[PDB]
Amino acid sequence: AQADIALIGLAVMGQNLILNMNDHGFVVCAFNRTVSKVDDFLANEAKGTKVVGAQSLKEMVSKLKKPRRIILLVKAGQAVDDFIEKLVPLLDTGDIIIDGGNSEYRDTTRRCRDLKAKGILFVGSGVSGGEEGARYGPSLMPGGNKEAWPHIKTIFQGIAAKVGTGEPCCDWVGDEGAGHFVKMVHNGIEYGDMQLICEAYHLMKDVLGMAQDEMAQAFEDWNKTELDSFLIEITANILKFQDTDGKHLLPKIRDSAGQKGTGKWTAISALEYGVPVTLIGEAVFARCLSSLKDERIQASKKLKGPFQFDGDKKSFLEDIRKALYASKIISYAQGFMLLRQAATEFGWTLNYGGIALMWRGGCIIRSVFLGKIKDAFDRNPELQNLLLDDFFKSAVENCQDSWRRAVSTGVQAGIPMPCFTTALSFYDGYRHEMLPASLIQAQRDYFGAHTYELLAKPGQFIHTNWT
Repeated sequence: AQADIALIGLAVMGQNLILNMNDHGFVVCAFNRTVSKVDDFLANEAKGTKVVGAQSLKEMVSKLKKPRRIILLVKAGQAVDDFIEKLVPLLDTGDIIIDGGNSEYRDTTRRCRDLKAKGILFVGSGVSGGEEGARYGPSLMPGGNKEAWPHIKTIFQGIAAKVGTGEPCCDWVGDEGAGHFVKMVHNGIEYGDMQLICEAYHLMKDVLGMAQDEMAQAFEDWNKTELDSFLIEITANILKFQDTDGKHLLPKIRDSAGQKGTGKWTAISALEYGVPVTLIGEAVFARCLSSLKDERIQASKKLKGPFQFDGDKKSFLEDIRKALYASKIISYAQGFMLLRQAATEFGWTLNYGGIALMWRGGCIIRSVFLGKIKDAFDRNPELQNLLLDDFFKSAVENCQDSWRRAVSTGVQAGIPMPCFTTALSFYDGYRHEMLPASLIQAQRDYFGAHTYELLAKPGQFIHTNWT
């Protein structure tokens, strides 16, 4: 037994993770169901390294130091269960299987429980960063059976992306499917951040009449303060990019972002668990709307909008920045509410601060803002809503006049802002002690005798004879 860890699945992600582990001084045993791929890898991408191969699962297992650690990086679904089924008879009590694929969190929960009962420790880990990230520094989001954590922490944190202060973008997320649940929410959050940037762009372009390079410079400027983030960095770069003919490329690109994307699962989860994750929902629906390109061409010939901007451009541009920032705060508050609800549903203990850190590093959504979320949970690990943290409370308070102006102006101009508006609507709802939902309760009691509760006596159900 000379190998520190094994990885099954030699597509590019797996190869790159193996090479990353190798760089960090670990001896990795590579395996693939089509075994010829092992030799190919050893002869090529892994030539000259400490990587060793195996020609069967039994051989692979035999090469591993106990407790044995085996990473699965294969196609999500049946391929994962099939490898688990083949591995179990070969392993000893206390050995560890880590699924790093894009698996559905309920499958991860099932596997964790079933393997625990058989004496096998199971980890389901989110992996973010794509192929480059895998190779040099992914974000890793491990959850499952925490008995495994002390045995995988050194390798996982070693290979993970680090932030500038040195902390690894990898820590124990929580129980069972929590790691994969967190990856799912991350995917939805990404949709939100992208849509928010798009709305800011649309306001710059169509309310302020800004030039492409001017908008690039605005995003570059924005990237120097609170909004500092990878998505804003690349947006600036995209905006100034010129095609071979000297014309800007972005205006030539088809505005259809797809109807079937994975972000939908975050919004579906929110609806399943009854959490008001409104911004990610609008971001998903905005991609769907964009996909109706021919329908929008037709509608644009038949349906009319309202306007001419008269004001200080620099000021309104700043209003857009602050609207974006406040809306982003609401989106993440909502995402963390969903995490909190899953914790409640399944009895999971979630590393909220660590999750914020894990979403930096290799993740597309990486930002300084995420460090502020970590700070909030470090200040109060019992924090119940991001909006209650003094930093975020202050930020929203300082942004809200600008936010309202940006939204009011966009509305008068006919610019669609499904995410800015849902975020503001949510903020205004969340902060109200009294909402008109009592009218819904009265309506249902009126038409169906479904009963309502009095404010003074919650939990007691009353029917009134309204007629």
